[PDB]
Amino acid sequence: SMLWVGVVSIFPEMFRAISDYGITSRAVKQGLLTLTCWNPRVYTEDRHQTVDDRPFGGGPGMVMKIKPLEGALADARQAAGGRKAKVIYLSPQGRQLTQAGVRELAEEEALILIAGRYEGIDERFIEEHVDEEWSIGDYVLSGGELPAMVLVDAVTRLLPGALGEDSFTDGLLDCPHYTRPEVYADKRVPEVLLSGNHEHIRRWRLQQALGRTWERRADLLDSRSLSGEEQKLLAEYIRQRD
Amino acid sequence: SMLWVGVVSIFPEMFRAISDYGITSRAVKQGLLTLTCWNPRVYTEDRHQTVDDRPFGGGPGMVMKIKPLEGALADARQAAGGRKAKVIYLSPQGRQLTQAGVRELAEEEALILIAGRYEGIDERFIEEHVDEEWSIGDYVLSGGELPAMVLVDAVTRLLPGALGHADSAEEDSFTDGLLDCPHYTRPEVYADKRVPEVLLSGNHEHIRRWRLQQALGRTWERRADLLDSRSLSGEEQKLLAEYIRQRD
Ligand SMILES: Nc1ncnc2c1ncn2[C@@H]1O[C@H](C[C@@H](N)CC[C@H](N)C(=O)O)[C@@H](O)[C@H]1O
Ligand SMILES: Nc1ncnc2c1ncn2[C@@H]1O[C@H](C[C@@H](N)CC[C@H](N)C(=O)O)[C@@H](O)[C@H]1O
Repeated sequence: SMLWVGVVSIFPEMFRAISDYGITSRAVKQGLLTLTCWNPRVYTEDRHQTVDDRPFGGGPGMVMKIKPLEGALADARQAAGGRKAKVIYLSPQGRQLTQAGVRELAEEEALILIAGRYEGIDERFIEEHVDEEWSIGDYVLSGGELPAMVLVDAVTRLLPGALGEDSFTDGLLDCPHYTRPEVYADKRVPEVLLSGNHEHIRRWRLQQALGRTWERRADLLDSRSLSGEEQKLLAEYIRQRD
Repeated sequence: SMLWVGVVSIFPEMFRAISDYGITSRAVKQGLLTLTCWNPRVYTEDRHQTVDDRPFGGGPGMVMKIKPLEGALADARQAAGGRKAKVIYLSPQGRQLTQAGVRELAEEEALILIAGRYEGIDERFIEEHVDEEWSIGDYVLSGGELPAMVLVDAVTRLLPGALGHADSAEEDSFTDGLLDCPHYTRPEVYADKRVPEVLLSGNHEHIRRWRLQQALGRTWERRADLLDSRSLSGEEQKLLAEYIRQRD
């Protein structure tokens, strides 16, 4: 009800990974998320339910047939009802998904996600019916199923009351985490977390985040508008390190 | 056999998405891929102890204990045999996954992936047992299961004979620092849009030049950042300069 998601995929059973597990499964139960699949294989003319077709110009692999995708997409737009649905094609050619992109995506009421397969889908189908293209990263997968689930998972986290700051909220990585025992195999939990002083635990965590962000991902800080307080904790972290 | 994968996750049965469907399922059946799961909840002190416990220092959430993770890792290591195993924690604080990262990981004999849940895993588990932290992108997911699946699918595509006649790893996006070209299939005309004439009647050299130009132009248009890293030849410069001028 909060967000309606329709997935066009030839492996709808893969979506059990999000329908049966975690925040996405909980969001469905809580009525915040509606999840549906539209299998191009159901929209075929032949006895073996063929969705691929050879490519023009030669080259290796196969390409997805326009008609079976169009078939599955038409029914999905119909099932969206009167919701303003954004048609996304999962692709390595798309806008790289980042937390800022996830927030944008979380404002939508309806999403139709097209999961490609093989060498990909016909460019004319993209030109005709695809509102936007999104990539989950600079690597190549065998289908759009895992990317579509990554996108759904990330967005659902921002759905009010689904969870029950993050690693990319305010261009800063996350702090380390400690739990029982107090000491495990001669390795002990930092004293600052054993003390009970909220301001001291916040100060340390915020420094440890700034510290890891500068160590591993200095690029996330160039974009960042670091405060006078954050500029002191990062400086302290840098100079007090071997 | 070619690659052995062990996943450490509180949701082992979530991995049916890769073990039962697509290329990863075919690779498992063809003997190219071994895929095993290892629930940390089976290695706790006693049945009354959960995988998680309260976080030291307060704050919202729970944190995965070290002993259950240590137990599943130890058992997963034993099962790998005499294969040299690389131990990966999926984390957004890790090394950003890229096609080149995928090529490196494809050369590994064994991988043990650690999918974390909750708020995070205890920092002392990482310090003592993790060989590398890998991120799938600059966004936060609820668990490491989808990132672990993304990694296995990407790597499996590069195993000899895993793609068949469906696709080719030699011709992808990011392999040579460029995005892929558009793809076209039957019919020659659809929605008052005709397949580019070069694909319908051109020779191999014309098709190659059009495919390279498209890959360059699409890279220039959507991902200019990729061109900053990867230099262009005289031919590529001329194919690109011409793409740019003929855009509309
Ligand atoms: N990194 C990714 N980001 C979003 N979707 C992806 C990504 N990798 C693969 N896909 C999906 O997987 C499908 C099949 C891919 N093997 C085709 C990729 C295409 N030949 C290319 O190199 O760009 C694509 O049609 C996409 O739907
Ligand atoms: N972008 C990602 N790339 C690789 N793994 C991820 C990514 N996002 C989340 N994870 C996994 O999801 C697990 C736990 C999540 N609740 C992440 C929230 C956690 N507080 C954090 O900011 O890292 C992490 O331990 C990782 O295993």
